[PDB]
Amino acid sequence: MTSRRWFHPNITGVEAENLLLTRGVDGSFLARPSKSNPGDFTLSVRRNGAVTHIKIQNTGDYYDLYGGEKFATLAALVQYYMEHHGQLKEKNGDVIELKYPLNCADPTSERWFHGHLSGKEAEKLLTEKGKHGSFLVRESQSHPGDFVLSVRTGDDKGESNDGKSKVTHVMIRCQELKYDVGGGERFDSLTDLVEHYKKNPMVETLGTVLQLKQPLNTTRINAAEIESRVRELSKLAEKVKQGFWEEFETLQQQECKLLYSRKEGQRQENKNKNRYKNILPFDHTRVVLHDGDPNEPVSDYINANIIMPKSYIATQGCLQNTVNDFWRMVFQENSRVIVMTTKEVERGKSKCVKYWPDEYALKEYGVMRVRNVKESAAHDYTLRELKLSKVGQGNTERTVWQYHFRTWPDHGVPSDPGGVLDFLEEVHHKQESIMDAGPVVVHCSAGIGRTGTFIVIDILIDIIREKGVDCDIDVPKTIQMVRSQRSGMVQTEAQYRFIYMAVQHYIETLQRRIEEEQK
Ligand SMILES: CC1(C)CC(Nc2nc(-c3cccc(-c4ccccc4)c3)cs2)CC(C)(C)N1
Repeated sequence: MTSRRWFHPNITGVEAENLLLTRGVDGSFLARPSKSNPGDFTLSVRRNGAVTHIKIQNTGDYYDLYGGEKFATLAALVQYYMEHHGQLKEKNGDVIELKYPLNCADPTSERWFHGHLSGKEAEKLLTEKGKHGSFLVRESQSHPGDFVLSVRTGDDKGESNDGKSKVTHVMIRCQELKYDVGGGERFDSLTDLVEHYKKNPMVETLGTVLQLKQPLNTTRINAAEIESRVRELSKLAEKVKQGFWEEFETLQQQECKLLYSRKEGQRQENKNKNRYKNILPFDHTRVVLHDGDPNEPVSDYINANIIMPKSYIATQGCLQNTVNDFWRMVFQENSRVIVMTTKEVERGKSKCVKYWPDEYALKEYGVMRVRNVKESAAHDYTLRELKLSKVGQGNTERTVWQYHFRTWPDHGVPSDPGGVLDFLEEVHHKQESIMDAGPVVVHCSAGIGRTGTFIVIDILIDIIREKGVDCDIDVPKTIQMVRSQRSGMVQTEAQYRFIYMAVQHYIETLQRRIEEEQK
């Protein structure tokens, strides 16, 4: 039960209207990218004979539901309003019920789908970029409107030598919407067909089994060849599409495989310790404070997750009652660099309180004591030299360098990654200059959007700055890997496209630098 089938990637506002009136009943719902606004998201629900279109906005921080609450993943929004029946109201006071997710048949958001592809090209990818169990679903060439499942069965590992590895093509005839292997069960979508034979593998005479283990891998590219990959993901034709949009929606369709328990944040005692009540840290990667023996009640909770591929800490904008716990986290984790990707107040709404003292001032935050030594005022950011110590104790003073990015737009992402790339280059060198410094504390508003976008860009650069330009990078796998440690890292497609532009702009400077060193 993942299932995210209730999300239709390529759907009109009128098609969703008809889809609920004919194939749905009262309570049936679906989520769709809003036509009206490229950042908006509409939740269409059949409500008393008619359809109600509730919209969800996402600027790069969270999914904000109108007349509802904010969430990290569009799936946890559905998980919330399906297990909480009386919270989605029209107000008027009439409740809107999410009871029956209406599934979709479009396979374009699946990793194993390939769109246009041919047998030789499909077989070439299965032996070059393949492995035992690798499978793909392409468009049929000869018989139109059908599909061809191409699965590789190998030597076990399947590399070196030849003769005992094999690629088996399978015909998938499509007739009156349904799909089949020319016999047996007829499925409603390629997913229902693929998911079925991933659990009931096809077997032919002489007893060979076509294990649909893992899909292929169009994603992992060499870091030097990114300027040609960004060129492919930029051509637009939506039979599809914007390459960034088709790739990102595939990454979104894998998000409910990361519905890990965040119950330590759902406790009543930690209710007001979260800036946003439904955006919570994973229990298995949360930062656990160690106040010690109470000192009632000590408490160990903070909305922060450890990010480890140099490690990171992705936290929230400090609340009034969490400034004390924040500086406890910086002390125990031995953190020395803080990345703040939000202004003190943006668009009139406060997203983070001032947790640092004014310049040349000393302030006590409970057990911790912070001195603001200096404030450097570059453009795009501000560096604050801070000394963190423990009140009533010696040999606890450490210098914490807070980097406060100030020029991130209120709506969307910047237009030039040079500011972020230069900002991260100074942040990385300051971090590496301190021996055995703790993880890098990155935060913003909710701590998933800009906070996740900054970290993923830094993770890809750390790989490139070390291993060089001839190394393999994989952005969706990098996004997904961080999303398994904090729910909803990298929010919007705009932030996702910016991560490609940042790595691209970073490779050019490296190549230009190397060439200039050769005059
Ligand atoms: C075939 C092609 C071009 C790429 C297909 N494959 C993709 N896979 C991903 C993806 C997303 C999250 C994680 C991973 C991943 C990669 C390697 C190992 C584990 C997970 C891949 C993004 S696009 C998807 C579509 C249908 C859009 N077309």
